[PDB]
Amino acid sequence: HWGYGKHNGPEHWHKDFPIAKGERQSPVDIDTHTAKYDPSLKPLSVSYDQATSLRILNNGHAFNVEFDDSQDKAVLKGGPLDGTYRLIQFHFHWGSLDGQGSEHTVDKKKYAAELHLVHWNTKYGDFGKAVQQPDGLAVLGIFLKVGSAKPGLQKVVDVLDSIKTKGKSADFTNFDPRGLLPESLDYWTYPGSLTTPPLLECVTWIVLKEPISVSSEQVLKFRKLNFNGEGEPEELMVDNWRPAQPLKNRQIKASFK
Ligand SMILES: NS(=O)(=O)c1ccc(C(=O)N2CCCN(Cc3ccccc3)CC2)cc1
Ligand SMILES: [Zn+2]
Repeated sequence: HWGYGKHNGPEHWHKDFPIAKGERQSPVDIDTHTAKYDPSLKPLSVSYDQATSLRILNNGHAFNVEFDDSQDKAVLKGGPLDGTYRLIQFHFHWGSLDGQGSEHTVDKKKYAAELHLVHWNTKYGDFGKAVQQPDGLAVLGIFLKVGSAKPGLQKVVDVLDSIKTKGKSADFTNFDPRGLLPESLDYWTYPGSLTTPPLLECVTWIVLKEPISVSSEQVLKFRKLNFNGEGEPEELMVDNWRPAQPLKNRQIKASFK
């Protein structure tokens, strides 16, 4: 099965997922000097006041915080998007060391981690249909640097002990994803893909310019999670990031000067 090890990591994925070498793969390096300011891009509309978190799951590659996406409760609109995208889950990618862990890079700079808030286009009715469309998903990406603690992350950090191993889940109600956002919603946007198999080319990527700060202790707790199932040999869940992929025939647009 695919993963992040020497034998099943990102350089292997193309053998089961040939779209790995496709024309719109993610993540990418964001060259801040070559990104073009698009004054036609709208402010992002992040409407998370009615968000309903349900559960947190260790899926063997990350943990997902899942949301009730059966009504317009937590939606992303505006920016480069046409129509209404519902929040279904967020998860993170992180490193074994503070100098690596993000999937996107900014002028080749790696951040300690990256948050992905995953949303699907309501005109396609469900997430399974949306991932089959070139405009099916909108993923809001937010960089994490190590510094001050992020208070709004701590409820996530404190439950991870209960989902240490693959297939473990825990109730995770009344979590407010607004506490994970930076002050600025300035962004870069480009068309891309899922960053894990099946690597579908269904994502409008929206990557915030402003990172959030998390403490060394918060990201240390991410690194105590396991890729393996209970009773299987312990392999720390670290370095669950795909490296930057070729930009090919794509332009990254900036919402800001
Ligand atoms: N890193 S990320 O780019 O933000 C990101 C990567 C993967 C997902 C994701 O949802 N998965 C797990 C589920 C399977 N689906 C596809 C599917 C194929 C057949 C029936 C149903 C769904 C896509 C991969 C989401 C976001
Ligand atoms: Zn992701």
